[PDB]
Amino acid sequence: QANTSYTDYNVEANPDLFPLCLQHLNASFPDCASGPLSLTPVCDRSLSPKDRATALVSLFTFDELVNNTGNTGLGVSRLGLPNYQVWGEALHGVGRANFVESGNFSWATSFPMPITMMAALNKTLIHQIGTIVSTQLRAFSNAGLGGVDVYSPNINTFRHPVWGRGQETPGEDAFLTSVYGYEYITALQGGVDPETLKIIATAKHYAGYDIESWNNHSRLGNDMQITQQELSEYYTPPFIVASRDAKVRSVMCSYNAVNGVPSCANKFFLQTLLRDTFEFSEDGYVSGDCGAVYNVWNPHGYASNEAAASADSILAGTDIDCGTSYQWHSEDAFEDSLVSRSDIERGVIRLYSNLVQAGYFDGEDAPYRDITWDDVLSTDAWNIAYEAAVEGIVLLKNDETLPLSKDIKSVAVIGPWANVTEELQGNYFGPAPYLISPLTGFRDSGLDVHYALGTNLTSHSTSGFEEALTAAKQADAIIFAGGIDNTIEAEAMDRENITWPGNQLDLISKLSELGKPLVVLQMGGGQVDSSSLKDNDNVNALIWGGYPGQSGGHALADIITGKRAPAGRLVTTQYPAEYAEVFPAIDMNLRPNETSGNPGQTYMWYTGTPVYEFGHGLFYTTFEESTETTDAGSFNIQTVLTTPHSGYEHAQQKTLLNFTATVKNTGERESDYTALVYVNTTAGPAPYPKKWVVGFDRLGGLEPGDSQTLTVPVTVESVARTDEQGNRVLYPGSYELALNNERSVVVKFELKGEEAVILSWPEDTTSDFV
Amino acid sequence: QANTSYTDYNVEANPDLFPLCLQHLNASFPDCASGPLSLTPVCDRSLSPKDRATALVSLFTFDELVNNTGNTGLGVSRLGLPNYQVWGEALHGVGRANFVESGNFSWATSFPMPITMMAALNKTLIHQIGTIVSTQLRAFSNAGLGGVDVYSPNINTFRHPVWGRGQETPGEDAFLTSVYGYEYITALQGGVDPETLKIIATAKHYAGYDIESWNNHSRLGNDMQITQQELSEYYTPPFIVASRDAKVRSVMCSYNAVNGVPSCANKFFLQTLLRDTFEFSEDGYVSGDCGAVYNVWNPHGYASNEAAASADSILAGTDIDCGTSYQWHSEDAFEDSLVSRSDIERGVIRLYSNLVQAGYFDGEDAPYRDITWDDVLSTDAWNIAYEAAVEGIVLLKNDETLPLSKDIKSVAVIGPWANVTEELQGNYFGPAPYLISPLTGFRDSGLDVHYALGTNLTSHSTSGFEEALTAAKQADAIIFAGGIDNTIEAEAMDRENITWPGNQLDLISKLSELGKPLVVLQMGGGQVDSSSLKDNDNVNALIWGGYPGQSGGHALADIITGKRAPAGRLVTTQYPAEYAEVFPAIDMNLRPNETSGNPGQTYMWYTGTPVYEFGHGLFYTTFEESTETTDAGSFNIQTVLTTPHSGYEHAQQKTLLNFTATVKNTGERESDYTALVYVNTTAGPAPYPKKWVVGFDRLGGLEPGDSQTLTVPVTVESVARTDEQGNRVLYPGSYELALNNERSVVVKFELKGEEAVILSWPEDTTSDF
Ligand SMILES: *[C@@H]1O[C@H](CO)[C@@H](O[C@@H]2O[C@H](CO)[C@@H](O[C@@H]3O[C@H](CO[C@H]4O[C@H](CO[C@H]5O[C@H](CO)[C@@H](O)[C@H](O)[C@@H]5O[C@H]5O[C@H](CO)[C@@H](O)[C@H](O)[C@@H]5O)[C@@H](O)[C@H](O[C@H]5O[C@H](CO)[C@@H](O)[C@H](O)[C@@H]5O)[C@@H]4O)[C@@H](O)[C@H](O[C@H]4O[C@H](CO)[C@@H](O)[C@H](O)[C@@H]4O[C@H]4O[C@H](CO)[C@@H](O)[C@H](O)[C@@H]4O)[C@@H]3O)[C@H](O)[C@H]2NC(C)=O)[C@H](O)[C@H]1NC(C)=O
Ligand SMILES: *[C@@H]1O[C@H](CO)[C@@H](O[C@@H]2O[C@H](CO)[C@@H](O)[C@H](O)[C@H]2NC(C)=O)[C@H](O)[C@H]1NC(C)=O
Ligand SMILES: *[C@@H]1O[C@H](CO)[C@@H](O)[C@H](O)[C@H]1NC(C)=O
Ligand SMILES: *[C@@H]1O[C@H](CO)[C@@H](O)[C@H](O)[C@H]1NC(C)=O
Ligand SMILES: *[C@@H]1O[C@H](CO)[C@@H](O)[C@H](O)[C@H]1NC(C)=O
Ligand SMILES: *[C@@H]1O[C@H](CO)[C@@H](O)[C@H](O)[C@H]1NC(C)=O
Ligand SMILES: *[C@@H]1O[C@H](CO)[C@@H](O)[C@H](O)[C@H]1NC(C)=O
Ligand SMILES: *[C@@H]1O[C@H](CO)[C@@H](O)[C@H](O)[C@H]1NC(C)=O
Ligand SMILES: *[C@@H]1O[C@H](CO)[C@@H](O)[C@H](O)[C@H]1NC(C)=O
Ligand SMILES: *[C@@H]1O[C@H](CO)[C@@H](O)[C@H](O)[C@H]1NC(C)=O
Ligand SMILES: *[C@@H]1O[C@H](CO)[C@@H](O)[C@H](O)[C@H]1NC(C)=O
Ligand SMILES: *[C@@H]1O[C@H](CO)[C@@H](O)[C@H](O)[C@H]1NC(C)=O
Ligand SMILES: *[C@@H]1O[C@H](CO)[C@@H](O)[C@H](O)[C@H]1NC(C)=O
Ligand SMILES: *[C@@H]1O[C@H](CO)[C@@H](O)[C@H](O)[C@H]1NC(C)=O
Ligand SMILES: *[C@@H]1O[C@H](CO)[C@@H](O)[C@H](O)[C@H]1NC(C)=O
Ligand SMILES: *[C@@H]1O[C@H](CO)[C@@H](O)[C@H](O)[C@H]1NC(C)=O
Ligand SMILES: *[C@@H]1O[C@H](CO)[C@@H](O)[C@H](O)[C@H]1NC(C)=O
Ligand SMILES: *[C@@H]1O[C@H](CO)[C@@H](O)[C@H](O)[C@H]1NC(C)=O
Ligand SMILES: *[C@@H]1O[C@H](CO)[C@@H](O)[C@H](O)[C@H]1NC(C)=O
Ligand SMILES: *[C@@H]1O[C@H](CO)[C@@H](O)[C@H](O)[C@H]1NC(C)=O
Repeated sequence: QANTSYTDYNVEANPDLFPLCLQHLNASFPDCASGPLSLTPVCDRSLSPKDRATALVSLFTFDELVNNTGNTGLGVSRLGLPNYQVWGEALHGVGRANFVESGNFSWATSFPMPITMMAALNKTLIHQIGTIVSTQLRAFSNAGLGGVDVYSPNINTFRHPVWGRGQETPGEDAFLTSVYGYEYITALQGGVDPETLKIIATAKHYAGYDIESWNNHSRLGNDMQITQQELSEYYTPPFIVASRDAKVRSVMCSYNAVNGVPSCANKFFLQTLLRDTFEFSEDGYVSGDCGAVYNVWNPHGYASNEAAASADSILAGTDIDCGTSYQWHSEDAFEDSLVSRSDIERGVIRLYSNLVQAGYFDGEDAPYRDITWDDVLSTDAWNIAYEAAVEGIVLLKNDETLPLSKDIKSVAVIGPWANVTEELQGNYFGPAPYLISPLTGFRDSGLDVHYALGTNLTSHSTSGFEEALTAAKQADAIIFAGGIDNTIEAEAMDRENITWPGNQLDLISKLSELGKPLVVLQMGGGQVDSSSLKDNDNVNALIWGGYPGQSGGHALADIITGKRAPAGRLVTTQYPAEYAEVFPAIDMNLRPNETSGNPGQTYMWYTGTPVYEFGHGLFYTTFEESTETTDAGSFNIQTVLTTPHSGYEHAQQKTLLNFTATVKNTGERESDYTALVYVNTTAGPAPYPKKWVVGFDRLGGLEPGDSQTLTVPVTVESVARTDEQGNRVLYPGSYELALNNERSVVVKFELKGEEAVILSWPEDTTSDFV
Repeated sequence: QANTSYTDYNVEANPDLFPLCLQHLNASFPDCASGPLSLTPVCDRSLSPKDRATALVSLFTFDELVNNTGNTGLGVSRLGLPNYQVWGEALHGVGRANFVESGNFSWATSFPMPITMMAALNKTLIHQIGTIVSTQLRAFSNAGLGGVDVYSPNINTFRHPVWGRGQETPGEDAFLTSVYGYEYITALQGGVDPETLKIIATAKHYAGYDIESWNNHSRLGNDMQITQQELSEYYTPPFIVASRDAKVRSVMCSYNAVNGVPSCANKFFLQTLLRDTFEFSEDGYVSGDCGAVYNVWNPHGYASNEAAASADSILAGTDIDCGTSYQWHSEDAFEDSLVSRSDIERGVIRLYSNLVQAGYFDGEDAPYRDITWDDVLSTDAWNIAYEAAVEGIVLLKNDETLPLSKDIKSVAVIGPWANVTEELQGNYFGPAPYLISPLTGFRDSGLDVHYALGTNLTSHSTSGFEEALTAAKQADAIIFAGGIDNTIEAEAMDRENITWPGNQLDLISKLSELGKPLVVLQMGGGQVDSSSLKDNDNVNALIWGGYPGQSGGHALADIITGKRAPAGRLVTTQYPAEYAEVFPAIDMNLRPNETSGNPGQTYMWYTGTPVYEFGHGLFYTTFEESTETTDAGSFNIQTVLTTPHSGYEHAQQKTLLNFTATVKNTGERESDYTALVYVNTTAGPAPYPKKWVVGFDRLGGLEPGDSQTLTVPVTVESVARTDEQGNRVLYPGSYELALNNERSVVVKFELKGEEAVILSWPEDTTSDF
């Protein structure tokens, strides 16, 4: 929109936002002691948030209202209503506060990227970080340096491995992504629909958004063809969970179209589904992605101008425009009879319902108003970012090499990922209090370190090889830190392949033939084809370290030297190179279609051979896994569904059966243990998924000898499939619960009865209406 | 459904309900101090109503749930949750309580029917009557004799004059019907979205329902074709006001289909309009009219069986089935996977959200739990039934004959409405504490009475004629009491004509030839063609008495003797009889169409010549009417909508300007004065309405020589029209506010600027899918 020359947003993946949208605002709180509003209903603490918000907007002139239909809410000086910035970010720590150059509020804790947080498979870990981010976010708010709402979390799934933003997500599995959303949102908002909101959270991006730019398919003009079945079974569950169970107070609509219609002008998505089917809060508000309302016009061409795009987005259910479409066109839209003042007011009343519920009109004694810089120091000082990295690092391969022998007194650190700063933080990060590179990790672990760059991330020169080989000879063992970073994968930048970049592999190879202990760190969010490192016996060890944040190097060093043990596991498939070549990344169809070239997408449908599988992880010890009841027997569907469901809003929310096992440490070392429980079945229509996650746990501190019992509730909804109309359906038949990919322990069960619908999928009568 | 032989419900207008549906239930309160629920969250006053109802429904087995999806909620004995009857009535007093044979709770105050109540043009009276009914209803509830929800009020409009149930409505105008609704509902529920619901009210019948059976066109199979424009402009505004302004907790969906879809299976009506456009409470429930859900299958044929009809109605938004469709066919629907459990629980949670907010779970100490029979006696003592009748009686013709001259000491009371009991009460009525005939009216008034039946209401016989004529001659003045009653107009029974029944006119005529003073009383809800009474100069006076309730007699006599002066006005048109002959009554098109024979419907569109007019009424006195400013001047549409609207949810709720007159009693008798304020315009699209009510009021006790300020807020929204797509639009152009039908006072104003939309009307994507 603010382009200075012709820009084709069918190909360009970054909008040109006007400065008003990008303007950071100085936060203050309205005054209900003596300001113009003190004697009005908005300051009456005995009325609902909706009545108080409604009374507030009633005072505005139209000009003042429109100034507050955008993310950069300019306020109303006349009523002592401050400017308010809706655009906050908390992907993995405070992301978009008004950071001071130095001193107080110059940094906030930078936790690992979500792709790495999820790998820990510790639902409590995700919760605890949210609580920490939530507190730091409040410290910034209370020093007038931020809002009380953030555009987090990303609960899209890493469907296709090229996605430049898959690093922001809890991986390719809807079940794990759902649980991520629930724990983070409940942590951000300060409880399950609680009396006072701590921080207003925002599930993004709703929906069908999992491509930036692959082969010039710009997110801003993408129209994704998705079946009601896959929309229901895959693309929306995390949103259903955020909306229905986490009681998320906000949803951001995506840039893309789905079945002809941009998300933010999509009645079916916003009204029929989110509002009429997923029980989105009565007072909840929808925010456009920055520029998304403009995109309904340019380049989707769903609306013929920015005034019609504004009208179509408001009438569909987009409450706040991240952008300048509402602010600069909602007046045109009104004068052209495209919307009513009441339409434009609906979005603002909803926003301020949430701010009232966050104590915004309640003065200095309100909840959370007492949080200071000292709470950022104290919460950071817990070093949960270190802990998070230590739990989330994944061992893909090991032959006794790790941990490092008593013998190894010196070690050669090599590769483009050894000497790094902000590479640790992935994206949507704020200034961190420090950044410990892997190099600085090993120096601090007290081994003699010999550094050599060797190669740059995307180099074809051998210039650096000589110096690296000679450093590797000096030393007792080789740590090679390579992979990808945001120079390869970022927002507006999908990968065009899923292979290691440059000549990093060529260098790892030469280091293999030196009879030296060779450890490879594969870093980045997306997965790279490590097939060559798999079937090469001289590469001893392989670690996926994702994006491990402010203390990543202490974490990686401490895993390697065995000061801590790894238990993390992959939360995406590592596909072979050819996967990214054989069918287009903008084909949303998950089910294998031989005619098209689609081998089926995600662990659930893929009919080729992963290099490393979704769920794959290793430990510095061995586990004996087994169970009391290895056939939990039959259950009647009509019986399960027709008993009381005391404690649950929905019958299908109940535990169908526990998955139980015993897990004994039968190896050298103390360690944590992670489990991912899958189901598979021939129940329901063909085709059939291979398996699908229905739970996960992390057991802690298993000394050798020690046993702990793993207990994973399989809920009724978790084993239901989905029909051709999108209804979630319990089908009768034969089911197996398998522990990890090796199927350590198998509990079988039969669903007896007739089919039952547990969620009715509304018909889409609006998308293609004439 | 419960028919013992074939019944064609396309012609038969009464459903055959199974007894479970018709069963009265012994009301009681769950025990949150001691019962099974005491330990559960439904008994926790920290939580919202929705969280409590939800927790409650979470304890049920499916079977128990399914048993509580119909009006006759059989309860859950396992949790000590009593049976609960959703089917209460309070059209114009307590109507479906478990009345006892005699003693305490054997009657309730029976007010005049709504059609007369409205003719008073006293919105305060409508509110006070509703507060009394609310108090009496809670007295019945506290005694274990009724629920805390009622299927009231009827805010359909008396669109066509043959309608059997127009008697139940505030007449043919959408504005008056809106205000009636707002005042009755806010009175029933005990405020505007109050902390504790007094009585849950139910706006009916939504929507497009204003025919029973005319020409064998049965309400149960009628598929009415309505334009989005007229659906938005005429047929839904009272429901908009009930939902958005009064905050009604319940809405009844109608028996009929509109544009191919039964209302209780109408997603457009229940979700897109009522829930997504009209701001219906997020805890509000939709009740089906008794049988309506069955009717989706038989005879509409929208569903192909009663399980499918049940599924289709739950998924549209019909929460509670008055009937046995849900109770007996929900399981078949669930097992044939037409609905989830969760779909079936949605409706019951909504109902129980409302019962939680009515204090149903909060024990003996909650608000309204202390009301007793004592409170029925005192509210009835106030005699608002009598006041209401006095304010609602409409004087049509008069030549000074009325009031009755001090001379006249004896009177011949004649006609079929003279000696009556339950005719005073119209329909949907419980037992009265007493019923005062017109005949009893005159005996009590002190005059000597000469009663003669003359003729029966519907009669081909001259048998009683001579006896009546004798009574007349042997007396100073003749009072004829005639018209229609619920033997002509009732539920399931439209009229087939709009003319006086039998030979009442033939007899009235002969009574006029005796040159004694002759006063005529046209009774009933429907108007009846009195052109022959107008033109007959020997008919001194003509009164419309409607259905004046328990004290109708004392009201009519006190008006006629002059112990009280009338002020009421018709709230329907009195059409010529040909009106019911030229076009089919099933045509919903309000605008005149010359190709179809449609002269236009109601005062707003009627091209013909009413016998008497919507708003017509006379006083026992004369009035001088004037205003300082006859040109209010110019208002810019954009200016009016772009300023603050402090105190109002929507900008359009703001007063555009006050219509403002001076009214002086220039006659010999004290009177109340009633004003209807009409707008007419050349703005917006063609055709143009003749006019439409934007306001009304009634001023009290104007003694002769006294003057009073008439001040009627004219709201921005009340002068907005409606485009071809159904949008509510303020149009720029020329406007005039006229006082009463003679336009005693005309105030001009002009709307300048561009067309603004004040209500975006959603597109119907689901009806034709
Ligand atoms: C899965 O993930 C889990 C979640 O992350 C993980 O559990 C956590 O493990 C970590 C790492 O081992 C623990 O971290 C230590 O915590 C010590 C302080 O502990 C006390 O406070 C904690 C935080 O409490 C807040 O959050 C709770 C959880 O939501 C709330 O319920 C609390 O009310 C509280 O909230 C407050 O703040 C919030 C955010 O600001 C805010 O929302 C809220 O309103 C309120 O203001 C508690 O969690 C903890 O509770 C544990 O222990 C108690 C008993 O003490 C039990 O009753 C509990 O059940 C629970 O088990 C405590 O109350 C820190 O002292 C410690 O830091 C020191 O050591 C680290 C090394 O790790 C150093 O880097 C650091 O600098 C510190 O060193 C300094 O002090 C030491 C003193 O020993 C000294 O040696 C040194 O010289 C130096 O001076 C560390 O951060 C964390 O406590 C665990 N929390 C929870 C809840 O689980 C779990 O292990 C993982 N499990 C698996 C299977 O992987
Ligand atoms: C509103 O209605 C009145 C009728 O009450 C209209 O009055 C007519 O006006 C024209 C020109 O002003 C006169 O020549 C006619 O004699 C009037 N007719 C009658 C029957 O009074 C008036 O035009 C209408 N106003 C608008 C703005 O449409
Ligand atoms: C910006 O790009 C658009 C095409 O998306 C083009 O229509 C417009 O002219 C460009 N604006 C400027 C100022 O170059
Ligand atoms: C915020 O405050 C700073 C420091 O006083 C000031 O310089 C700046 O202009 C203010 N920002 C805005 C957007 O007004
Ligand atoms: C709206 O915002 C603009 C700046 O973008 C400002 O100049 C203007 O004063 C504001 N309008 C009103 C009426 O406050
Ligand atoms: C910075 O925060 C600290 C809390 O550790 C506080 O002592 C100090 O006053 C703050 N400094 C300023 C200049 O606000
Ligand atoms: C490592 O990176 C830093 C920071 O970008 C750089 O200044 C330094 O020269 C690099 N080299 C070594 C050997 O650390
Ligand atoms: C790596 O990149 C840096 C920055 O461009 C460059 O100066 C350096 O020489 C490169 N090193 C090698 C070994 O190519
Ligand atoms: C499979 O691919 C072919 C060609 O792309 C397509 O016509 C067919 O409909 C696809 N099947 C499905 C289930 O989409
Ligand atoms: C499942 O396990 C939980 C946790 O121990 C237990 O409370 C519950 O009774 C078990 N439910 C079933 C269905 O076995
Ligand atoms: C599930 O998969 C296992 C192996 O993964 C297979 O042997 C078994 O037959 C499958 N069970 C069902 C119910 O499909
Ligand atoms: C009742 O009427 C219906 C149709 O209206 C008919 O199908 C049914 O057979 C009748 N039932 C009995 C017992 O006659
Ligand atoms: C209501 O109570 C009466 C008197 O005890 C009893 O005869 C009657 O059966 C009860 N009604 C029901 C429907 O159980
Ligand atoms: C449902 O209602 C029937 C009466 O129509 C009754 O026999 C039965 O007890 C009820 N079922 C349950 C589970 O309460
Ligand atoms: C109505 O139906 C009856 C039989 O039910 C029939 O005899 C009569 O002719 C019909 N009447 C009209 C006015 O169409
Ligand atoms: C009837 O109501 C009166 C009101 O005063 C009360 O005293 C009396 O106790 C009641 N009678 C019965 C039998 O409840
Ligand atoms: C009025 O009619 C009733 C029967 O409806 C009769 O018992 C009563 O005596 C009548 N009164 C007179 C005065 O005829
Ligand atoms: C009027 O009807 C009643 C009851 O049917 C009957 O007693 C009486 O004979 C009728 N009277 C006349 C005058 O027709
Ligand atoms: C007028 O009536 C005729 C006759 O049925 C019909 O064809 C036409 O659609 C009607 N016109 C309008 C404007 O409704
Ligand atoms: C209109 O009249 C009301 C009637 O009481 C008065 O209070 C109000 O201030 C007046 N407002 C305007 C805009 O004339």
